[PDB]
Amino acid sequence: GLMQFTLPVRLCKEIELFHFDIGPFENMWPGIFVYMVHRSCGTSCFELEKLCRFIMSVKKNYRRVPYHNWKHAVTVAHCMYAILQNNHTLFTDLERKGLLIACLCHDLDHRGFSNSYLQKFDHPLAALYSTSTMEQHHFSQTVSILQLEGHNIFSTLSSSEYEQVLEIIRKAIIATDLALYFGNRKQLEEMYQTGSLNLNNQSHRDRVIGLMMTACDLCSVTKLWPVTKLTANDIYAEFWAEGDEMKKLGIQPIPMMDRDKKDEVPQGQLGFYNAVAIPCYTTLTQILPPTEPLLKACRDNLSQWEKVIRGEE
Ligand SMILES: Cn1ncc(C(=O)N2CCC2)c1C(=O)Nc1cccc(C(=O)Nc2ccccc2)c1
Ligand SMILES: [Mg+2]
Ligand SMILES: [Zn+2]
Repeated sequence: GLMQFTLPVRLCKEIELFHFDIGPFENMWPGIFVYMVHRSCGTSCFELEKLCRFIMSVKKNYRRVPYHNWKHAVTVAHCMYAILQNNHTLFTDLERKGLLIACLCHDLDHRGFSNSYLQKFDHPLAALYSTSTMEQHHFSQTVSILQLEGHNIFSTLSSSEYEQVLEIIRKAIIATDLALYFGNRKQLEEMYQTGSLNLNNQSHRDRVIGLMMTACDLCSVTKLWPVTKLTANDIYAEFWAEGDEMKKLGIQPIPMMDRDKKDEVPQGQLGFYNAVAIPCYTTLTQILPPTEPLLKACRDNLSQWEKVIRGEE
């Protein structure tokens, strides 16, 4: 009850900023998360013993892949942490409980392959879940872990509050399917320009939570250049692996994924900041003004990639 987690001074201060890196010490990530839930939710919203056991089962069920790993899980939870803390009064008691858990669980049991590779492989998951393949699995693994003995962190909720929070979590994890991002942003753009956005409409909150989930998931592009640059190496390590596996199926992979087309990466990143990242943090800034530092940091990194192309690094 009276047991507050407390971080060293540099982390106590830098954890509140959007551009925070959780660092290379694996064994501090669980305490960082618990720290964030306590300040974001209350010391009271989870039984410590149950929370910890949930966190360590979640960790166990992420794999040793270059990017879609336990560090990605916690990095994405931190970004959500910063959005919630800078937007104190806009979010319900259940959203704050649901959304940090959603971020932690959002890529559970990822094997480092796109939904496309699963479909072309004819993986059993492609048959069970025809759209948003990995995302329906991720949710499936979240519900499995919650139903382990001593892992039910929502035990003090009523039957109907329990169903609301698992519904927040499901929509949140499904929204991390980038295929769904484009249409979701397009519609939020229109709702904001034609003045029809209304956060009391449940279907409007869903869209807005979806965009936060995209923004948190892409947050490697909102870091200082050295974090952005070195994270990109992990991202492309997965992408080239999937490229190799496409080639094993007798399929020339898209250039993004071909390790022979390493030269075209800087141009590929320009496309990605222009087509996806900048549009994403722009619209998010319009809906939630205090998330502007994500847009700013994203723009800075676009300009670092333009400098890569101009041979200036
Ligand atoms: C940096 N970062 N962080 C996350 C991801 C990411 O996609 N994922 C993490 C699992 C999926 C990336 C990332 O570099 N992607 C990337 C790289 C190269 C090209 C494109 C692209 O699609 N361009 C493009 C799209 C539409 C139209 C025109 C051009 C995208
Ligand atoms: Mg994912
Ligand atoms: Zn992710």
